[PDB]
Amino acid sequence: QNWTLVWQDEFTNGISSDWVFETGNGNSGWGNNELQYYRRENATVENGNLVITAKRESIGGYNYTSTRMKTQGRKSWKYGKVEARIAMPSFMGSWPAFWMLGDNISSVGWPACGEIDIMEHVNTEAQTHGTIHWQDHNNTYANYSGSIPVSSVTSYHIYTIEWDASVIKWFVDGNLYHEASIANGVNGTSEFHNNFFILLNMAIGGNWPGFNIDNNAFPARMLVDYVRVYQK
Ligand SMILES: [Ca+2]
Repeated sequence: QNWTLVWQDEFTNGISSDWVFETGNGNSGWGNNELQYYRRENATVENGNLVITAKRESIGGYNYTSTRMKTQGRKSWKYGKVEARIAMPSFMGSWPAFWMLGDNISSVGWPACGEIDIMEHVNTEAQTHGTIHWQDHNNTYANYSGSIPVSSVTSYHIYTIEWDASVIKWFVDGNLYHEASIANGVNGTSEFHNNFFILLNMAIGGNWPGFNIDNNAFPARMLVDYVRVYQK
């Protein structure tokens, strides 16, 4: 239980150069029929917090803008404690996330690369979700998910995973709510023993949240106080 801090973005004055930004709606709405067009302009730093603002704005044929940012190509880790202190909006159509993808997405694709969603929230739910996605030993898409009640997602909460060669554990405010064994690649989990990079985004619409958007919730702000990675 002795952790050493190996990386952080505290967003004290700006966004570090460890982050790369996506642009646009991607392929079929980032694969989930999302409605937003991602931009760099939707990411700012105010008063020591990263602010991802989703807006009702027309660009590229789309009606919403937001930010999707990642450490891919800059920083990645194999095992560790990954955490962020986040305050997010709660409205119909909202889809904020703090998550990780395997560095090998560029060669094996998704979902074989593996995905660890440290925090996902949709719509106005009074809970948050922690999930892994992968391609198992039978060549089939697999997922394993858990949730925890959070009454005020609009307040800051700490979203964390502890990940080692045996397991991934999910916590909110230090409360354990989900766990997945990756020991010996059980259930075809071999790709979780590789380097993963971090992503932050707020999507608007999509298969999971649905297409009922509260247009009176714009502009909407997702606040990240910090992102920290510790390792043994
Ligand atoms: Ca900060």
